[PDB]
Amino acid sequence: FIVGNPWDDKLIFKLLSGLSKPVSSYPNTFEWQCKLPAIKPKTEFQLGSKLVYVHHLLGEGAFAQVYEATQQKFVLKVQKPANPWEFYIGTQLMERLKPSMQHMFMKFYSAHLFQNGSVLVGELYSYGTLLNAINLYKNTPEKVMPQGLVISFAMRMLYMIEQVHDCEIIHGDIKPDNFILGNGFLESAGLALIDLGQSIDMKLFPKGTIFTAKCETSGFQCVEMLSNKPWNYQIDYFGVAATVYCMLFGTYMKVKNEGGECKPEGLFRRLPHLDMWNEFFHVMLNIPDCHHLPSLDLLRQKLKKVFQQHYTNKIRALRNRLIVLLLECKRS
Ligand SMILES: Nc1ncnc2c1ncn2[C@@H]1O[C@H](COP(=O)(O)OP(=O)(O)O)[C@@H](O)[C@H]1O
Ligand SMILES: [Mg+2]
Ligand SMILES: [Mg+2]
Repeated sequence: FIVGNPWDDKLIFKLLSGLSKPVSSYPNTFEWQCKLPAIKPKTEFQLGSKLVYVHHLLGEGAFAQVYEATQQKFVLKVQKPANPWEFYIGTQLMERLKPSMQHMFMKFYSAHLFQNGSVLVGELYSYGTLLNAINLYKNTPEKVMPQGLVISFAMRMLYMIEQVHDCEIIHGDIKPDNFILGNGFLESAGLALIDLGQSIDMKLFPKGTIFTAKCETSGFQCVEMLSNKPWNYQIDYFGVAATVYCMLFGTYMKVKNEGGECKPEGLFRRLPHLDMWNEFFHVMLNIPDCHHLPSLDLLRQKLKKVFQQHYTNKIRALRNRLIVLLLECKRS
């Protein structure tokens, strides 16, 4: 079966409207028949029965604001209009995941839906985005993240979407600012994938459904989109590839085609493990069809071999270097 836009507003309204267990029926869902209250740094406000103290704004995305808060810290994802969809996705993901996996993602504890917006209450990750981390390295002598950390993060990402895809979900927006580092990093274990607002639940579609939308909700395109070919899970493969590209070169990935072979731009000078990375980008960017998705496990093993061959000893020195950079930015 074929579907135009998996992010279409009327489509999501209908998918939610016809759920056996609609978001409105969750025990941790709360509906309110009033406007979204004003939310501001270092200020209290009423969120249902509870009074909530907001600290400072943690970050801003394409659609929403995420603040730190307490009544154990947690976050408030605030969005206009309301986004019950992200809450639905988050709920399903945590249901379908093996409990040992859930630490790689962000739990939503509750959702407060209003007439014109929503507040999603979720888990906190305290040490900024991967995009930010990449920026922190730009302002150092070394300029780029070390290979040990890059290969490490890359493997975790491959592992992450492997778990997500196993739940038959598509993240749909895998990029540097949707990866967060938490305090679990102080003790790749602390890396978390967040922002499920553009995610797709394939279980809500017939077996073998594919999509033809030639672009994302903010202009970005994956490989199949650039060729007007169909796609489902490939969009996440592209996202991971683009993310690792950004860790490697500090800029956003652009692709070219040469003889039916898709590959990222750049002359790849100053790039170590050139053979490993070319094989990585080859497999990630040249997916024949929706039926022949490359083994995420296999990709990660190839990175693991190189990692084990060069960086087992040194990862401790590398993560320390980063934590120092992270703490400096947080206290700032
Ligand atoms: N769990 C979290 N802990 C700390 N900051 C977060 C968390 N989740 C998101 N953020 C910050 O909020 C920003 C926007 O949130 P996100 O979920 O990406 O919404 P959007 O869909 O608008 O991108 C992110 O870029 C990130 O910096
Ligand atoms: Mg985001
Ligand atoms: Mg989003």
